[PDB]
Amino acid sequence: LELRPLGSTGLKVSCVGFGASPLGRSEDEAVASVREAFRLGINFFDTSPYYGGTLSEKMLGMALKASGVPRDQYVVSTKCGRYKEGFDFSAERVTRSIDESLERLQLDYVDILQCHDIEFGSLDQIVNETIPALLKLKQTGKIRFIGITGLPLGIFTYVLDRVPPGSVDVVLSYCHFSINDNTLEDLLPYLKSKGVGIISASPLAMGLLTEGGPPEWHPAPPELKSACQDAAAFCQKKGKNISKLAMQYSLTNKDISSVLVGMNSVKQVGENVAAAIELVSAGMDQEMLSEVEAILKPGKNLTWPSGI
Repeated sequence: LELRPLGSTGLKVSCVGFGASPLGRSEDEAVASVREAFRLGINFFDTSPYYGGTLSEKMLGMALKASGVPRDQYVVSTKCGRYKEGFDFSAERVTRSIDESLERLQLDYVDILQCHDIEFGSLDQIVNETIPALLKLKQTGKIRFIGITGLPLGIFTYVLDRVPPGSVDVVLSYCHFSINDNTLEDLLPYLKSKGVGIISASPLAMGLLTEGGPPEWHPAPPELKSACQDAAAFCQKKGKNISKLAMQYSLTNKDISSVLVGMNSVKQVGENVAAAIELVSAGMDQEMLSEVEAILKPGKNLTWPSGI
């Protein structure tokens, strides 16, 4: 499984990343799925205190501890500022938050601590308070690199234009590098000019690019939902899994160091790693990709509101 350099961190992360949110919804299952992740070459695990109301961090912590893998051979990301009780990006809260996370994860440090969904905060507080607090955490050694995450791509230019250079190491984007929406491409030259690492997520656009369709809470507009429904049904009659195609598409730009995918079974781990390996050894079904992109054209790059 291909490892890609993550910005200027000197880390190398697997192009498929283990999104641990589903581990917050048993323990044997969480242990088995993380073990198989390591077996197949995955070395990157992302979580948040928000996921499962802190249960994801606890389950990942236990599964990593049962793995027997040396801690410096993998990379752990968690987040601060977004909780089941809501949002709090204050210096006091994120300083307490890393100690809460480290206890649940049974770790001595996280490689990356990211501000979670900053479009729900004041971006000026993120710049002037939150990120300077994480820089002090970096001096304690409890974290090694600093990230920001959220949906609207403009949060990343807003923050990165205004911090002292080098303050932010990594960016976590989601829903903007899949067949339906690849606008994260626009941001890559900006982020590379700064040496900032790039991680993406939701390669299936939170279930739009699946045969079963999006969940009932999905915020996409009807035009995008209609296009994706038509694409999935096109694949279903051709005997093709639109989700495998979408996952492979998500992996075709090596400037994105890793695409995180939410996983909670050995099967899902194997399926996603097998998509990645197939992409590298056989290439991608170009005819299928072309047809699906034509069908998705009415929904291309449509997004939805997020934050305040």
